[PDB]
Amino acid sequence: NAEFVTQLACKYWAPHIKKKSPFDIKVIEDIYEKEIVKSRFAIRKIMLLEFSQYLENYLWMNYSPEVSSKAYLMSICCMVNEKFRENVPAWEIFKKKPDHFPFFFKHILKAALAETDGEFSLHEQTVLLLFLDHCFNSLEVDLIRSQVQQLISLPMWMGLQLARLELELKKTPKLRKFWNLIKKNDEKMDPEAREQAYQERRFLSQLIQKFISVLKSVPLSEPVTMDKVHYCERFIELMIDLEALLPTRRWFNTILDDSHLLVHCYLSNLVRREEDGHLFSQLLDMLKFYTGFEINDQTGNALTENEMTTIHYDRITSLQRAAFAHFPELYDFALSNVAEVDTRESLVKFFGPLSSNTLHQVASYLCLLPTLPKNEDTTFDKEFLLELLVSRHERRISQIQQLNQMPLYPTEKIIWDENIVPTEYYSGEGCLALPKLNLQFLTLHDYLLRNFNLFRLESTYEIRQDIEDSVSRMKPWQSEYGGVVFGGWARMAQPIVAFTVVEVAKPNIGENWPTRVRADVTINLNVRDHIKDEWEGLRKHDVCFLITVRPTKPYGTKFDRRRPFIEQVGLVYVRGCEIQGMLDDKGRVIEPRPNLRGESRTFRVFLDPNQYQQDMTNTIQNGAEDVYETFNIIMRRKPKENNFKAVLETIRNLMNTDCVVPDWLHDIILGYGDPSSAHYSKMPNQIATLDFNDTFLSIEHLKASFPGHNVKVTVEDPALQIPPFRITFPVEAKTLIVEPHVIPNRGPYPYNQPKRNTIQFTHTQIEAIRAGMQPGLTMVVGPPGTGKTDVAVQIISNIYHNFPEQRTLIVTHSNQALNQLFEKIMALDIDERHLLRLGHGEEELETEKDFSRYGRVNYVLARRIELLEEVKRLQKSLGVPGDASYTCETAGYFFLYQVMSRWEEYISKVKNPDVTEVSTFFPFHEYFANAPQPIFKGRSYEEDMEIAEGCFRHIKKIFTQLEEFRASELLRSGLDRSKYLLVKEAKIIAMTCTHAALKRHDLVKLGFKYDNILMEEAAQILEIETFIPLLLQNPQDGFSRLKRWIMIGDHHQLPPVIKNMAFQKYSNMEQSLFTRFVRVGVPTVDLDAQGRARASLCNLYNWRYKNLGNLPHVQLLPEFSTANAGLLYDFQLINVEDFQGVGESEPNPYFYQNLGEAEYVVALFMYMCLLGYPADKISILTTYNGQKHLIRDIINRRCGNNPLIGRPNKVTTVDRFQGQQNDYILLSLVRTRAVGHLRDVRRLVVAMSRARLGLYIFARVSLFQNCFELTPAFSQLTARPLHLHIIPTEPFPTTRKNGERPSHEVQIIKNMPQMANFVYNMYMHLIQTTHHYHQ
Ligand SMILES: Nc1ncnc2c1ncn2[C@@H]1O[C@H](COP(=O)(O)OP(=O)(O)NP(=O)(O)O)[C@@H](O)[C@H]1O
Ligand SMILES: [Mg+2]
Ligand SMILES: [Mg+2]
Repeated sequence: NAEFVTQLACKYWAPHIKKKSPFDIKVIEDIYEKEIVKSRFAIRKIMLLEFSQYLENYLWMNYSPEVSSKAYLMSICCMVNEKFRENVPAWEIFKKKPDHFPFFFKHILKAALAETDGEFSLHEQTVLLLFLDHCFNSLEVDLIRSQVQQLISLPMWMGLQLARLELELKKTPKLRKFWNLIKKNDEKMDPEAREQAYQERRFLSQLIQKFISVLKSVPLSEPVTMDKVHYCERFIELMIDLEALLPTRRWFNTILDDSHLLVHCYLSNLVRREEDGHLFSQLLDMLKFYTGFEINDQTGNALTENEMTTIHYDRITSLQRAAFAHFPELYDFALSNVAEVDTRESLVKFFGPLSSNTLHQVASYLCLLPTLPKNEDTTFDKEFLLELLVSRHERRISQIQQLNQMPLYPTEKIIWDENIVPTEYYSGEGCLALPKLNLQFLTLHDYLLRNFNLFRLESTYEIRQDIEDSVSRMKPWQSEYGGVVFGGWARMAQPIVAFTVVEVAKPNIGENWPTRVRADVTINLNVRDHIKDEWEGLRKHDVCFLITVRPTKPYGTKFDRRRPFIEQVGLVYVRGCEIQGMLDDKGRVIEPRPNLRGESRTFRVFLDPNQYQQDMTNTIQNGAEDVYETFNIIMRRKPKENNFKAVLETIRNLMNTDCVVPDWLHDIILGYGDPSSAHYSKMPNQIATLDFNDTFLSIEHLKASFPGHNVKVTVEDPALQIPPFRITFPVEAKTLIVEPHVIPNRGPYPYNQPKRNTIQFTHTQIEAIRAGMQPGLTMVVGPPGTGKTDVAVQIISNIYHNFPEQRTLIVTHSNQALNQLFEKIMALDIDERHLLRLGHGEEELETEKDFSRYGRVNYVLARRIELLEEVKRLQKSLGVPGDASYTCETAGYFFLYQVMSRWEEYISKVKNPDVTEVSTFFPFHEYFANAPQPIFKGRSYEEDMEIAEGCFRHIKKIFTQLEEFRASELLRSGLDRSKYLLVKEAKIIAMTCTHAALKRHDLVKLGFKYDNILMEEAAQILEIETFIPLLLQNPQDGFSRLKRWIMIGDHHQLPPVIKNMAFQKYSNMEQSLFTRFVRVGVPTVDLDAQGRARASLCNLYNWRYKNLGNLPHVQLLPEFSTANAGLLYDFQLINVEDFQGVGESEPNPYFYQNLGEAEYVVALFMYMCLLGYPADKISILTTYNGQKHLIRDIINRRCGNNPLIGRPNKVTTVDRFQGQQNDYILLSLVRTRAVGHLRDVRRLVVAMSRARLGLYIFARVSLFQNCFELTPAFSQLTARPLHLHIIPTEPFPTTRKNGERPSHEVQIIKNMPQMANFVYNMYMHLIQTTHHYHQ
């Protein structure tokens, strides 16, 4: 009935249909019963409804109390849930018309609590659970928060057992007055508002009771309906989210404990079902982590180890009090020391023999259960009563100890578990046992652990793929007797020839695992030399996997990749390892690498010590076979895709340090508290006066840079009002005091005057630069081409000059951004000896100078030589004898003894007074003879004195550098020399976030220090990889040394790449820290003037940003108003219908293509080349890799060996063209059936902004027009014709302007075949009339 739902849409609510039939309630009733319910809530049906804008255009705007029904409530929830599943904005229509939302919300609550199997089915109530989960996860929306407040505030405690309430009020006496105040205010309520309030206050506690009864209805072994299982799963998901968010946890945690839900769940039949309850069990483990989480519910602070111990000791103590006073059977227990009774074992020993009635009575004295009336039997099971008391009082290991016992490698028990390692096929219909990233975290441990686990589990997916491919290729077959033979070979995996554990070291004190486990693994490189080289290319810290297969198939049996991998190859074990090094023929671990002989190679590796202990324990205790005698395959990976273990290790070490981040950052990082509290205007150490140096080009530029301020200059003469400028900021209060000042003379060589900034920064860019110079958090949102890089280097330059004792860390996502920063840095007044760039390569040098450790060591060495030669020349100019050359050491002696002495004597004469005596007594005439003469001008004392001063500064700089360079005389190796630059010499240190994550351990060990962090591409960087650069150093006197945090990025462009999008769908793992901070509400500086593309093209994406306009040169330069030759419009959206009955096609699954679009795009590219376009100035983009390869295929098969037709600079996907651009972009959107991942507006914005001068898009226009999120772009694109307007008699280039009517014929191409015809005829006319000649 796809034609049914669509016809309804067209009639009643579809977009781009002028007139619709009026609202009819029966449409909602019919669609819900016959389309949604009858199809068993089929996802495709729900998608069609959601995409057709059912919620926005029919459901909500026609919703009222008078028309509300079951079908109406459910339909709204289905649409909202689907929007979450599709990651599109879910709440906008409610925000638009909020009036009836409170009524709607209250009735969702009623429906959720409705009697099981009653009016609402269990599935329908699961849908409601999920919807409510989304609500609780969305308290940032005022409309939702105002409804949810009453469900989760202190008054909810009226759902507590009366004795437990009193216990809590006694525990926190200050709570009682607030409790009383609530009871008083309740009196002022009318009877219905009171009843509504009480129902809301009891909702969650009553919901728990409903769950418990559903859970109990699950049989132990008999068949169970999946609807019960899924209800229970979604319920625990709700519990976790409520518990993992402080505002929802604060009062509800006590409620959850009072209900004893967790004990019910662990004793339940459902968890005991190994297959059915597996997901439920994993969700349960997550909930347990949070119900026992180490945080104070009221203060929100993390609990110390002492506080934990006290809590545990107080519980035992109160149990012993009750034991002593009321239970003779527990006399011995009550008198015993805590340690002797508080283990699970001891507690079972003491309470296990007791009757059900006695245990119930014990629990009642702890306010855990109601009193058991005299002579009554308890209704609770003994195992419940026992587990209640035992679990509550047993010793717990801390969160840290729990973390420190986790293996860092996935085993075969994890890699194929799709509850925690979902495939890319994950629809989003079921839930996963995964952490979620949103806005807030409980504590730093919570924050770090969520990222740890998400990184861990996501990386495991890629490992699965690598294992399945390489091991399948090896074709493991059975041989005789019962052995394995490999029918194939693999590049990335080899048969193990030998394996031996060679070291099991003793545990550190306390820890129960070996500190180190090592093994030797031998392979036989009976392979192609290319493969032999790659295997010998393994290096220290490279991670490999050790695999055990016991093949199931006879020899020759075909493998099917579609079938379950484990049964296919007989997968038994997977263990990870880390290369220490390859052995040489002297038995030494290789760190002048040798040429080994033969084809056998042995590697010494590290095994995960926690995994080793667990396996050994399993072997010793349970007779399990020794896993480490069974490995027969070893697999290596691509190094660039294989950093997971090192990142996890870094994150775990962080969790084991005190994590000292700035106190003004901690709360914001965790996502709570005032988001603006780290803004410079609110920092207590805000600096009043700043030197802006070369930031402003003139006093006019400065005045224009502060629109809302009154500028007062300390000097009236307009000729003295030139840069550099100091600016003092107040604390009338809109007044800026500007002081012009003079750069100190640097010597008699005018070329040694400093380089200067040439960028006339806008007032907005100035706000960013100003903020970056101040202490605190500075966030800059920089739309495409708004000058992010110029802002960055100006901030860096200003910090460099203002605070010469501070060090700046630069972190980016890509090496391209680093290349751009260093390029612009080179044009500014920054000494290259203070620059350093870290990286793992073997990276192509793209800048004019080399800023790697290697390049910088070399510069220092070469500069030292030149400077020591200057000292020699100085020596001789002074008439000091001595033929020996200087070292940095003797140069230092020379400066103090020969230079400073002469200068001090000189200053004593002329600065303690004629113009003539400035020059007459100047001690360095001969040294500066080579400089432009005369040195002194003889005009005034002040002038010549400063000229003399500058000469001394020149000489002093020589010796300052040599003193810095002495280290290269004390450190011979390039590695030690590079260490000196990193720890001491450099003032600006740059690297990628990737490198920062890998190298944090080494950096901390080196004593790396820095004061300021600047980041670019911030919204492209994963959350945890944004956090790690905050901690590349040790704390200083107990506090973070970090003074500034500047982040520059664009959350309206593409996010960090998540290989497996299931982790985005469920967990929002792609969300950057930058993006989270913007969402949290951290104030941002939004750059508002782009300078790389036409204003006309900018309109296609500037709607997405705050006030994004264009820079003057874009508005005024001819190059932006000159039309594109042979094309009427500078941009067009071109409709492409079917070609030979096909639209989108899929030759391989998910390898989306569109022959009609591809052929049209290539034909246009050919058309342009035949017009004389620079083929290199054209790049071709598409949203799918399948189409990319197809366009390439057609490029080679249609252009081929054509002299008149070049190649486009690139043929690639939009996602691979981030930060890149060309003059002309040809874009293919491919899809005809469904919109696909272009619905992500960020992908849209990137796609709309890759072109400087020309953008031509080929798509099924109708499909994308219907997409609500894409409307602001496509409503602009459809304002122009959807048939390509060509002007084939106008060659490239043209002087025709953008607006003027063309002086040639305009022909309209109405489809691709007509175009492919035209281009063929045009070319056959050009082959006859011309002849070009490349060979
Ligand atoms: N205030 C300004 N006045 C004049 N030109 C500017 C100004 N700000 C930036 N530009 C220039 O405008 C051009 C576009 O900036 P650009 O470097 O490409 O943007 P970006 O934010 O740094 N990176 P991207 O978004 O990928 O293009 C550059 O040549 C800049 O130098
Ligand atoms: Mg809001
Ligand atoms: Mg850039």
